[PDB]
Amino acid sequence: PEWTYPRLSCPGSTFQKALLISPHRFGETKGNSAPLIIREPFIACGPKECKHFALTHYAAQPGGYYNGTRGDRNKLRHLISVKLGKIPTVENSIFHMAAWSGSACHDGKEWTYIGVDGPDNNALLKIKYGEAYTDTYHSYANNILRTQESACNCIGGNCYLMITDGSASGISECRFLKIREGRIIKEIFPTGRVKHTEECTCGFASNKTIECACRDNSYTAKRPFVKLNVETDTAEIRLMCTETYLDTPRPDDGSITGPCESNGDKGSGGIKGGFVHQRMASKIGRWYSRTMSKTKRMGMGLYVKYDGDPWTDSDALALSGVMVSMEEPGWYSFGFEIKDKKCDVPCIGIEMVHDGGKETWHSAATAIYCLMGSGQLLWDTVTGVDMAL
Amino acid sequence: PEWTYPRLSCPGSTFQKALLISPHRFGETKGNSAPLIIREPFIACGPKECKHFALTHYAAQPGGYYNGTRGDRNKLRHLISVKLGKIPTVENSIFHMAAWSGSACHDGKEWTYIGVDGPDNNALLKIKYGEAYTDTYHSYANNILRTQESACNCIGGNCYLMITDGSASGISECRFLKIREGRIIKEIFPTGRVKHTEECTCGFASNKTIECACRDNSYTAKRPFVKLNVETDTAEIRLMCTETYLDTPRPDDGSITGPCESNGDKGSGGIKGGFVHQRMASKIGRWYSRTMSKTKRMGMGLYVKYDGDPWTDSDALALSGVMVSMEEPGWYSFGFEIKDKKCDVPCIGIEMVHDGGKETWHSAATAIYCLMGSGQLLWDTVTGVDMAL
Amino acid sequence: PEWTYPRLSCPGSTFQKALLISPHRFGETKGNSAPLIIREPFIACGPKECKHFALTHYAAQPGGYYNGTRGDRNKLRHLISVKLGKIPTVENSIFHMAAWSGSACHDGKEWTYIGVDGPDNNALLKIKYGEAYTDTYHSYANNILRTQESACNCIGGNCYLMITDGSASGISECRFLKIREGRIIKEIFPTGRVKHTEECTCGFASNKTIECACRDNSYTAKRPFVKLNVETDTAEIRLMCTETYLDTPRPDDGSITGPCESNGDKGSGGIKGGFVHQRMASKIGRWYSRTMSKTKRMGMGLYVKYDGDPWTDSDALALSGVMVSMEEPGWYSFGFEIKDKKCDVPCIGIEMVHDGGKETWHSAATAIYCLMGSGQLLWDTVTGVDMAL
Amino acid sequence: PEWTYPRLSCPGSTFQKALLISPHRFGETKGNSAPLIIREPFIACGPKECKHFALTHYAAQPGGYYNGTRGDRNKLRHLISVKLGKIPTVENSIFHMAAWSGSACHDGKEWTYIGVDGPDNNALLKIKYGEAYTDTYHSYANNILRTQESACNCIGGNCYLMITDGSASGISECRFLKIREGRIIKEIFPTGRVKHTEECTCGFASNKTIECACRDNSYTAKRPFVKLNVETDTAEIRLMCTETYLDTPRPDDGSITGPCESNGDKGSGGIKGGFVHQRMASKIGRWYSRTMSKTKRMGMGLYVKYDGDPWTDSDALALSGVMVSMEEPGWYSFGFEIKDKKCDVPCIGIEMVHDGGKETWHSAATAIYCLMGSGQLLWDTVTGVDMAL
Ligand SMILES: *[C@@H]1O[C@H](CO)[C@@H](O[C@@H]2O[C@H](CO)[C@@H](O[C@@H]3O[C@H](CO[C@H]4O[C@H](CO[C@H]5O[C@H](CO)[C@@H](O)[C@H](O)[C@@H]5O)[C@@H](O)[C@H](O[C@H]5O[C@H](CO)[C@@H](O)[C@H](O)[C@@H]5O)[C@@H]4O)[C@@H](O)[C@H](O)[C@@H]3O)[C@H](O)[C@H]2NC(C)=O)[C@H](O)[C@H]1NC(C)=O
Ligand SMILES: *[C@@H]1O[C@H](CO)[C@@H](O[C@@H]2O[C@H](CO)[C@@H](O[C@@H]3O[C@H](CO[C@H]4O[C@H](CO[C@H]5O[C@H](CO)[C@@H](O)[C@H](O)[C@@H]5O)[C@@H](O)[C@H](O[C@H]5O[C@H](CO)[C@@H](O)[C@H](O)[C@@H]5O)[C@@H]4O)[C@@H](O)[C@H](O)[C@@H]3O)[C@H](O)[C@H]2NC(C)=O)[C@H](O)[C@H]1NC(C)=O
Ligand SMILES: *[C@@H]1O[C@H](CO)[C@@H](O[C@@H]2O[C@H](CO)[C@@H](O[C@@H]3O[C@H](CO[C@H]4O[C@H](CO[C@H]5O[C@H](CO)[C@@H](O)[C@H](O)[C@@H]5O)[C@@H](O)[C@H](O[C@H]5O[C@H](CO)[C@@H](O)[C@H](O)[C@@H]5O)[C@@H]4O)[C@@H](O)[C@H](O)[C@@H]3O)[C@H](O)[C@H]2NC(C)=O)[C@H](O)[C@H]1NC(C)=O
Ligand SMILES: *[C@@H]1O[C@H](CO)[C@@H](O[C@@H]2O[C@H](CO)[C@@H](O[C@@H]3O[C@H](CO[C@H]4O[C@H](CO[C@H]5O[C@H](CO)[C@@H](O)[C@H](O)[C@@H]5O)[C@@H](O)[C@H](O[C@H]5O[C@H](CO)[C@@H](O)[C@H](O)[C@@H]5O)[C@@H]4O)[C@@H](O)[C@H](O)[C@@H]3O)[C@H](O)[C@H]2NC(C)=O)[C@H](O)[C@H]1NC(C)=O
Ligand SMILES: [Ca+2]
Ligand SMILES: [Ca+2]
Ligand SMILES: [Ca+2]
Ligand SMILES: [Ca+2]
Repeated sequence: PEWTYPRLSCPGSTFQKALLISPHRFGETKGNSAPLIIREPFIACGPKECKHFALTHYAAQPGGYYNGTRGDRNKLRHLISVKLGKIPTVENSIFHMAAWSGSACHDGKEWTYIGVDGPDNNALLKIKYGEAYTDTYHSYANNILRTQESACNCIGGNCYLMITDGSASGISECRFLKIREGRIIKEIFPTGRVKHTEECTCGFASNKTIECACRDNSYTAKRPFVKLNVETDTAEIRLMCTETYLDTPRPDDGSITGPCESNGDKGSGGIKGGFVHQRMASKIGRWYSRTMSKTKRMGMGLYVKYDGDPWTDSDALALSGVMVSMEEPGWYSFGFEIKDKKCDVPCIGIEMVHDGGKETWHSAATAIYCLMGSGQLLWDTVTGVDMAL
Repeated sequence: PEWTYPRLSCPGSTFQKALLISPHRFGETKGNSAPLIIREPFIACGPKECKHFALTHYAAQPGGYYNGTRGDRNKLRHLISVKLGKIPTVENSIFHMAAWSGSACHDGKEWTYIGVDGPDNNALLKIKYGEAYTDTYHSYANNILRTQESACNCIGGNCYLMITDGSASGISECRFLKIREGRIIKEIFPTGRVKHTEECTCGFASNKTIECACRDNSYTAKRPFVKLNVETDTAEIRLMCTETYLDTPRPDDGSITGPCESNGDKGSGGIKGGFVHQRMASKIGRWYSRTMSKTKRMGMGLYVKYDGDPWTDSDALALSGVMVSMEEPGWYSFGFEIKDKKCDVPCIGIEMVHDGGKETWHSAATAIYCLMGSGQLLWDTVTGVDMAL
Repeated sequence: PEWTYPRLSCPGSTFQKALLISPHRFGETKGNSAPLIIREPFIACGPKECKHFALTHYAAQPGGYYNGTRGDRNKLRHLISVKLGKIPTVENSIFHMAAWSGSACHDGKEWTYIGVDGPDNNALLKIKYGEAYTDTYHSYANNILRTQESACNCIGGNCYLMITDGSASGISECRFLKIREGRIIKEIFPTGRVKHTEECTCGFASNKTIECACRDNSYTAKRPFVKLNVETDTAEIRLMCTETYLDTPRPDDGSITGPCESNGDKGSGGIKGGFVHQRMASKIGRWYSRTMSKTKRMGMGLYVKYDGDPWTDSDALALSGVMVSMEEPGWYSFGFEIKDKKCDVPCIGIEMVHDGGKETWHSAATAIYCLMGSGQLLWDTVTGVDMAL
Repeated sequence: PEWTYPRLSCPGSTFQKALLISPHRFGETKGNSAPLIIREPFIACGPKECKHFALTHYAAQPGGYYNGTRGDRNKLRHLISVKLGKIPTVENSIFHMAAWSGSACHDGKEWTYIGVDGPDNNALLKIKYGEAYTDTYHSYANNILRTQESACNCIGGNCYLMITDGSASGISECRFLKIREGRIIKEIFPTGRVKHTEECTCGFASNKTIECACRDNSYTAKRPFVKLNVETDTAEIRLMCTETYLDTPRPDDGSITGPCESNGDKGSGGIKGGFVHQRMASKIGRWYSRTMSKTKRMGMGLYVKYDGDPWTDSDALALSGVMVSMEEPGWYSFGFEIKDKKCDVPCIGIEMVHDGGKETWHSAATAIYCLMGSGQLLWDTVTGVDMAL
């Protein structure tokens, strides 16, 4: 085969509901199935197939290992995948590696699978290229080394990946790695607004540039926004200037007072956010998602803006549609791209967590929406699960 | 590969029982299986494989989501498929897209998957070519935009598809779309008898012509009959003239008084009907199916006529055989064609619904019959399910 | 690819235990599995893969459809297959066609699947070549038209198959069909001892000749023995002359008084028997199996003789080994051949039925033995099932 | 394709936790899964895929066949495999052959599968090349003929395999077989320290030499160490001289008094041990594993030494890390190698048995660790199973 490159995007001007993967529809006590207990789902596509990835707790519903299934980190956690369209069950899924933080991508020839493992103070990023484990990367701040929980991005064979290390409540200065046939050939140290960046959702703006919309878990409700030049291997981060704050929790739109870089208030905590590019011949669409509630992980709206500089443009993003109603859960979101025959189709995934607290099972559905045709986004998504079944 | 074209049909002069897919044979409380709760099954074949499609309620038997499983439209409904011959279970099936109305076909190179989604007043036809979502089509009468629930038909790369929009009890003027590598490149507006046409079962009479036997849900028990010329992309509809009324409910054969186009009575409601072509060197066989009961969805007989014009020929269709006994359920039927090495094999599928009303589970089996050898059709089909197990 | 031909057999001079497929090891009430309820299992191999076939009752254990699972013929019965080595479960299996009698073979290019269906007085042989149903054959004695329940045999593209029609207690004069790309191109009418022949187990003695060891269900305990010349398409049947009577029930060896063709006594009823060829450069081995008990379907021994004419040679077959102990069930047996890189490996399968009578479940295991190395056959086979679990 | 050869090893200088396969995470009474009851797991990799092998008792958890599931040898035991990364369940697994002792390898073209079967006094080694059973080998000491329970090793098409025969408590003089396209073309009789050698874990030191670290079950806690020259087909065994005794049970390191060959005390019983090669341009790493407890099968540490002669070098192996804590079970270990694009990645597997005694179920998890990056080994492995669920 040949190395993948970003192409121009397929025709269209709205997103529509594509696909729901709700594995706990079949998790009943009175049923006969074994859906895997997961969180942090994401999707990544190669020239022939799309894979649906997740981090499992190594437990099924129904079952007896519900306890600890609300934590993030433990020695059983694993990166798993099914072909997108298959329900992620005990039998359908393939286990790639131990991990409580994850990424994966296809370079045109082969899959790269990334998983972070180990103790909180000395955790370890691990790289699998196909079947072969091929490299690692050590914790540099000794406080929960971490990666994206969404697809990495490859071009001409170089796959690019955000990592971060630091306190969830303080400084977490991310870096980027450049990975080629599964080995780290370069380290990139961003400049600019670097205080706290984690869970970057990234994609290609062009053959020169990768961008990402990230999460500040401590300081601000504005998403940190990465521009990485892949020709010089240099990166700069600044906050998104829009009044449409995309993190949760957040304050009311436009109420953060100051120039583009101000923080200011109700910006502790956060959430991973969907972000995807619509690349046209003389114009670029940036697509984003965020929660319907300003405070809780309920609902998910889709927004878009075409062109401008997100670092300096304070104008609202344009509401396109409600993807998940306020009455339904809306936790992490991510972007990804499907390869049609001659163009790329942008999409946004949504993690819909079934949360009853730590004294029952904790898992998620996944809702997908993608650019298709014209007009407005038309229908919303429900998980359909009753957690007591 | 290369684009598919209709060929001449394989030798034979009767249909025989081929294959039963009865997934609820394994749906017992005392069993360990997970058959998917479906309705509107259909089959479509490519150069190497046949796929068995259906619309699932995203629920299994045994299980706890039986409620609402008798409705047609909801936000969980999905187009799903297995390789024909596999039982459609939670694990075997692949989920293609959200949908409460469906079609699919293979053009020789790739699969096209069609699914209609959304609210009743502003629903949305969605097209997937392989992995990529590639186009849509908007509701034009704002009353339950709908498609065939059977295979679309491709030639030299153009795949043809009926849609319809309108009141189930009044006007539903269908159109046809011409789809190529998953994008709509033409709209066809039929002329002639257009009042109410839905659930068209279509196939190729030749390299010039596609025909379809459709359902009038309001006005008549005669099936509306489409002739679509694929060289000029034009279509005309008239009612079938035969005394052998193929819809259910219906009145006694030959009792509709008038010329070929009269309606007249007990023609409210309806059912999707099987229809398939037997193409010979200097002759054409048209194969049809209909319910044994004149009023209820019980039984299914197979009929045939060779040549003539169905628009103007009032003569009876020739009873070939009882495919499902009166004592067994017989709901939707469809036609399809399997590719043998140098010729096409015509077939008819039969949806056999397990119906106990809305206070239990609602799903279906699928019975297949195909042209094979000579003589008479020999055996009938039972689902073998006891719904209380 | 290219057409298959029989080659010379791989080196060796004993059979050994190869493989047990015991699906009811996982059929417990306290388990979570769904093994298919089958009988008449058999195996057939192509250039790349071996398929394990069976006739299912369309019911699993554990489950609620045990009743009728001891009969042979009904409208739910089906030919099913898994890759040999896989457990035949609801999900693993593929359903080929409705059938209560079965055969299948691979010609080098594609699989041919055969299934007999229909009413007792007017039953129907059906042929599937790959996905396509391609031909049939009508009942000629109107009394349970039937086929082999073991592999058919192809050469240069012509696949040969025994069928039979007639009373299980009287005359059942078999014929042979010659099938090519799934269509019957010739009918062969054997001559000689033709009174009663059914369930023929066949294979190639050479590029000219096919032989078979069959069952007489009415008249004799000597197996009828077919020699079919594939160059002239002619066939002759005579009884096996050996004192080692291979049917069950039978009388003590050598106690049938008379020349080679005498019947005489305790020859009602019968059983399908294993038979396979070991083809060498200047010598031919014939391998056979039979039940340890003279009267009941308990145990299974393996015997061999090299060269001679089975029609006229009254000498004992040479006991090679006990494949199933007297304490274990031993019902049908069959022969088959696995393709190694440059030679064919002969094998014998054994159906081991779990029989508690008609008021519980009725299914089978399958035990395989094959030519491998030298010396004596070393171990026997148990199903390991407790039917009350 | 082409024959496999050992290449130089991929860059790195530590092992890290790669992958846990814990099938009994889903074996609960309150679950819906069917993990196969196994022991003696091992892994073997070909140019495109890695297979995870094991010997099953032909029983699942949950289920009713727990009794006898703590013995080694019986007539139901089988060699089974899944693609590495898949959970070994009733449905996922493929059954290769009857066996209570096992090996397998890929020569670059095809898989060779080895299984020992039969009675204790006259057991039988059986070889399958692809689908074809192709050879055997007879018991030469009439006391539990046995093989490695780990991967065999192929080069230029010749695959090399240890076997052994003799009392578990006395003499068990092993030999090596040279197998090519599945037939034994040579027998190798080692010289030197031959009293007791079994369960050899082997790999290539080079294109000339294969080495193995074996088990003495009777006489000593020093692992017997095989050097086999593949150019002359000759082999010599001596004990490992290191003070770091690798068997269990064992005495305290360095406490066996004498020259390199002394036995002396607490050397009855034993365990199969992990061993794998790191081949560099001018240097060789030998990697080993052993149990944390000196007496019980609890924990598992990883050790390494670079260069020297293991026969004569008494120096300690270098502790690299704790792979399994003392509080967790640690039974058999093995080495294997994954093929990256241009180099080989060394790995060690660990069998973690769930042992509650013979009055419940007896099975195992499998933990994998592999050379990846630099620094120290960072995290340990737990099965996470509660055997009462
Ligand atoms: C990252 O860089 C990529 C490489 O630069 C870029 O890929 C290009 O994308 C554009 C989309 O705007 C495509 O241009 C379109 O071309 C089609 C017709 O396609 C045929 O013509 C092109 C060349 O025409 C143009 O370029 C030449 C110089 O190369 C000029 O002289 C001329 O002025 C034209 O503007 C030809 O190269 C194509 O060949 C490719 O595609 C075919 C079929 O798809 C393949 O079979 C073949 O292997 C090869 O890949 C093709 O025959 C036209 O209808 C449109 O109007 C438009 O001009 C290019 O095809 C494409 N180039 C290549 C080399 O693939 C990515 O878009 C860019 N990504 C991003 C996100 O910026
Ligand atoms: C839609 O249009 C299709 C294209 O027009 C049409 O396909 C044709 O179907 C007919 C069935 O009646 C086939 O004709 C049959 O031919 C076989 C022997 O096959 C060989 O001969 C043909 C050509 O012979 C005829 O046509 C030529 C002009 O083309 C005349 O001079 C002459 O008078 C003959 O009547 C040859 O083209 C075939 O080649 C095809 O098939 C081979 C093997 O199958 C392939 O390897 C090859 O790639 C190619 O596809 C072949 O060598 C004869 O025994 C029969 O009696 C009959 O005459 C045609 O093969 C076929 N044509 C093509 C180009 O495929 C579809 O039937 C039509 N569909 C419908 C529903 O109407
Ligand atoms: C059904 O008929 C088949 C065709 O007649 C027959 O197949 C033959 O089986 C015999 C087994 O005894 C094989 O003969 C063996 O040959 C190997 C070395 O193989 C190479 O040599 C042969 C030809 O040698 C003989 O024949 C020629 C005339 O053809 C004579 O002059 C000469 O005296 C020899 O006796 C050659 O054809 C082979 O080529 C085949 O095999 C190779 C590799 O396997 C393939 O790559 C190739 O495509 C082709 O298939 C080969 O190069 C020798 O070591 C043995 O001692 C033995 O003589 C034949 O190979 C084989 N013939 C063919 C054409 O395949 C079946 O056995 C028969 N079946 C039964 C049950 O009777
Ligand atoms: C078992 O034996 C194997 C065969 O002897 C041996 O394989 C060799 O392993 C070494 C690792 O040290 C490789 O050498 C490395 O080469 C790369 C660049 O690769 C290219 O160059 C080599 C030849 O260069 C050397 O040898 C020639 C004589 O052959 C000398 O004149 C010269 O002084 C050099 O030292 C060339 O053969 C390679 O071609 C192979 O690889 C390519 C791509 O991988 C394939 O496409 C091709 O089919 C072929 O397999 C290649 O173009 C260099 O960067 C390193 O510094 C190092 O020198 C060899 O490639 C490799 N040889 C072969 C024939 O594969 C195994 O290592 C040995 N195993 C063990 C455990 O001992
Ligand atoms: Ca925040
Ligand atoms: Ca009507
Ligand atoms: Ca008899
Ligand atoms: Ca010892």
